[PDB]
Amino acid sequence: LSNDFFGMEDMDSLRYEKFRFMLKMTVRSNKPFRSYDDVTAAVSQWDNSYIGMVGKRPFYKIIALIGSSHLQATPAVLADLNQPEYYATLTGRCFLPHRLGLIPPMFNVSETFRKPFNIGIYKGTLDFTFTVSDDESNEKVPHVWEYMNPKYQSQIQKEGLKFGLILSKKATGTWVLDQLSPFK
Repeated sequence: LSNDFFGMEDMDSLRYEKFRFMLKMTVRSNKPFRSYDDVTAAVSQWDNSYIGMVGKRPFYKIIALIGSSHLQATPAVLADLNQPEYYATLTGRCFLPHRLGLIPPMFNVSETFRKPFNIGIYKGTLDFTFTVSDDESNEKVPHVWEYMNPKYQSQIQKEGLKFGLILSKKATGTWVLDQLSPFK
């Protein structure tokens, strides 16, 4: 029931970077996550080690955060309460406001990350496929934050820090990726 556990709804200077993305994210855990901050802790472990495209890493972190908010438990947890699995898929186009400087062009090639996670009470695996590329079309786009599940939109700044994202909203009108943490 959505009341006790996360993801059970289904069961029941400054630059703007314009990009498009696709994500497919699977999380497999030993026990069902009780809350969204348990989920983000697990998901955030995806790049504890990283050999993907250097220039894409910030965008991957961002869409991993966004995508996490959409994770939903599959029936795996009803077959076996001890084999919880969660899935999310999302595609979009948007602006990322950031202070990271010039971003080299990004091409339409996917990268897959398959990694363990261990956050104490919870442990398991992550299987993420991300695609991020420049969006050259003339269609108008939202800010990336508009793709966050509204249920969890209020938790953006705090949960972002788990991903190494230092986000602020001081007099800009929108969340800005001010910097990436050297510690994560």
